[PDB]
Amino acid sequence: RKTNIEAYRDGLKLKTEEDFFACDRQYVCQNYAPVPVVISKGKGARVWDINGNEYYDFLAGVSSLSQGHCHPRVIAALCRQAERLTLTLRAFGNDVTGPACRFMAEMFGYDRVLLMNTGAEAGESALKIARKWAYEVKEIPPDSAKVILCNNNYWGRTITACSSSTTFDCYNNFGPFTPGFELIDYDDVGALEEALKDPNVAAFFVEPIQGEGGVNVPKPGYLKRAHELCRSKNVLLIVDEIQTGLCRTGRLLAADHDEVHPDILLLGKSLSAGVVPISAVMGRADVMDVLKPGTHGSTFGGNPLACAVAVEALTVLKDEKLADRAERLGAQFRDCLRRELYGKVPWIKEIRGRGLLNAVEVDSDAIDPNDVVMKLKENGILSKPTRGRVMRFIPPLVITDEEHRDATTRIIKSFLAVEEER
Amino acid sequence: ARKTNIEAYRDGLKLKTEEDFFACDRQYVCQNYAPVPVVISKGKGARVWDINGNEYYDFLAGVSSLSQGHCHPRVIAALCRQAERLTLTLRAFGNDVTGPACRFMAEMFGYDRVLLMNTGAEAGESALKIARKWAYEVKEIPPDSAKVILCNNNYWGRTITACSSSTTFDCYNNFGPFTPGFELIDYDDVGALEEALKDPNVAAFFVEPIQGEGGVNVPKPGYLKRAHELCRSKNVLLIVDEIQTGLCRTGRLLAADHDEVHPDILLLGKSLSAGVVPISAVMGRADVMDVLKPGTHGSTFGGNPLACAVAVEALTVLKDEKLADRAERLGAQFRDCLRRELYGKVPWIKEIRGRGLLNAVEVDSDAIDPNDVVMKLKENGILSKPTRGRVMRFIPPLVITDEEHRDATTRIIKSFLAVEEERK
Ligand SMILES: C=C(CCC(=O)O)/N=C/c1c(COP(=O)(O)O)cnc(C)c1O
Ligand SMILES: C=C(CCC(=O)O)/N=C/c1c(COP(=O)(O)O)cnc(C)c1O
Repeated sequence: RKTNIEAYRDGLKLKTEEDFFACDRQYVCQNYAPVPVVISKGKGARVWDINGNEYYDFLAGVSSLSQGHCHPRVIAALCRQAERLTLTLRAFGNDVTGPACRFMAEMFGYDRVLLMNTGAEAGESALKIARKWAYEVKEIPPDSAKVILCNNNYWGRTITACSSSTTFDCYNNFGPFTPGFELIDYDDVGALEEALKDPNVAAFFVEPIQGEGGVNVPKPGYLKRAHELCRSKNVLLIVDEIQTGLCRTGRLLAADHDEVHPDILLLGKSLSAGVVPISAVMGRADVMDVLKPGTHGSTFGGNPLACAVAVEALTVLKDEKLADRAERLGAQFRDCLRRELYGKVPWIKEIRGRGLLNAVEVDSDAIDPNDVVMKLKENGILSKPTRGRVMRFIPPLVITDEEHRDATTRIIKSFLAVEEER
Repeated sequence: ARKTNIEAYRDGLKLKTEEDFFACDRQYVCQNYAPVPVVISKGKGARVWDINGNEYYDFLAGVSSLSQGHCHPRVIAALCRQAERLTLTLRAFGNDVTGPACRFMAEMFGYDRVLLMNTGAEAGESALKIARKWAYEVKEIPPDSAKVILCNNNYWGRTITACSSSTTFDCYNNFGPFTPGFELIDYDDVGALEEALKDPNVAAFFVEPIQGEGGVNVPKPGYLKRAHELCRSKNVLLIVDEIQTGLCRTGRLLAADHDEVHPDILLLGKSLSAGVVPISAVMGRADVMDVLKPGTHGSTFGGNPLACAVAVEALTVLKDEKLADRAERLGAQFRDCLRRELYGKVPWIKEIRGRGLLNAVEVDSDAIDPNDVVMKLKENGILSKPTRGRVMRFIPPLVITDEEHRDATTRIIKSFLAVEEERK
């Protein structure tokens, strides 16, 4: 029995990928670049296009699909809960939202969980919490709160996010901007210490590995050292684990690699296994409780459907031991790429990452990075770079041993064929 | 039926009573909402049930997110069917749903370009970005000088930039420093608008056809019609927020249709998904929308195929079930009856107001405790949540049947009269 999208789409008589591309240019706000594929279905680490070609998905929603496409447990949890109750608002109680927050609070070790919808909203929320806490508990002067963040950060596309970006296309022509941000180099403890001299600082807002910035892995101890500096000044450490969290780097949180318990933790993306948007902000009671009744809200935040989904998605990460999976396969991946590609392929600048969050930065003055992207696709690997030159390898963590060996060999083959063609 | 996971995790916690749940929420959930009166376990259509099997009519409906009713079978079927196939690709890859869904909405609402985001706040943020970038690039106003006019008591969400353009104390207090670039004028005041529009740095006027969270404030006839002519006169964009008013709630497809206004930029949300998953939209002509070039905006989940499949079903339900006609007809009956039976008899009613099935009864909180009205309503089978303490809201699913609406209207009228009896 055809649902409305199916019947409608049928009537458009779209046969080729080009037919779909034309439909984007005509009707879809054109804020994303052209795409090389029209995906129709996904299962685990694999997707298929409209012509039945199979690929490994090496983007995975930039770590939103860690549990794989269409994970049966998560889809069942979705459909069962959807037959019962999807939305009450937080104006009314329900039998799911609190149990879901207790589940998360225990899993991550926080007193209070705020559920929002997108990663941007989690960042907005955290900044609001840190500002209000700074005014109310730190007693900094009215409208003086500052938040330190890093160059090449990414946390979203709200105006306030654009206001704290150093990426030209993120901010250009979108001002005037929200004040109150101090930008410093990533991976630079000395710069953080200098900025922490300002007593009106509320928080330092950081990624454990910069995501959209290029899979920038900081030096050993960066985050550990930053937390001590912040504690010294009674400044909150807000750690954005939207992309790095949830087993992706080989630990439950990327912050775990430094034994850092964030003062405020952000999650999103794979919190729902890519099924529906749900994000979370977690913290100790004497920070989070500054959000009194009426001072924050969201129509869909903490809706029971997304809660049911998230509990199942997080349980899958545990049950399937996906952190161990990510540690093991990712160390193998980087070891194979280094052995077969360094030396042999001179236009590779770096192979880096943790767990299954991996990147290969190329030198865009020695090669066209897009040739690498297209060659990957020809070998069945779908992959989207960041900043042009940073190739990304972010597969679902459920990828099997056999599938990962196959994908690894396809990836190596692609880089070597580009070098041969150069 | 076999237990669900979440039923067994929760059954593991031994939560039996509504108070066990209230405690759980107090301990683990960020405490940014008021205490709740009820623990809902199931919804179907206009009805919800608490964990004790008590039935109520849902007269909040997600503040008009559940116009198609709780658990609409078509919408749930479309969700589950698409979810078995594909949920997310990002807009970094193509898929076989997002484009067709945007074409579907483009044709339904009469726009060149559709931008899909996730929440109403994100739709507002996106619209403000589009308008500013358009002002800089097309009107060539000076850098960082773009202004946006909004109205006192507006509500568009909870981002910092939304807090920065709010006149509601709890929405902004201690969340600054604030995003600049806003001019706040009285709602429902064409003269104030005309004056604000003299400033050539204005990019847009951003307005609700009926203020939602501000208290179901219905403007005077022709307000929006007059406001658009003023903005066009000045090449200023009219951004109309229909996240709460749109989608049949006021008796027309868009509340702007009461004034025959086609917004320069339209925002939808809430019932765009029948309350099933968060999806919002921003729609506009090509020469405005196309300022958002590749890399200049984005969203992980915006336009995901699951949400698109749900939205197309949700929008089709509105048409097939003639829910605008139903809202028009039942709404008019609701306001007629409440006025006939309550005005005069109940001196602490200030006003009964609305359009379609977006209705409010503002009470005098110096003369009555408005929470007594909320509790009495609940005792009589009606779940409602006020805005601004004193503004009672009646916002049922538009699928409420003729008999259900009769029964509910009776229970509502009964509750106001019982509160007045008790005052006496
Ligand atoms: C991959 C993305 C964006 C994808 C896209 O916009 O196509 N990352 C989003 C992100 C965000 C924003 O999340 P969103 O609003 O996209 O849910 C926050 N924090 C971190 C560390 C992030 O990496
Ligand atoms: C009912 C609400 C908020 C409910 C809540 O936060 O509990 N309205 C949200 C809203 C919004 C924000 O939508 P949200 O971010 O909550 O999806 C935008 N525009 C209008 C006219 C709106 O009424």
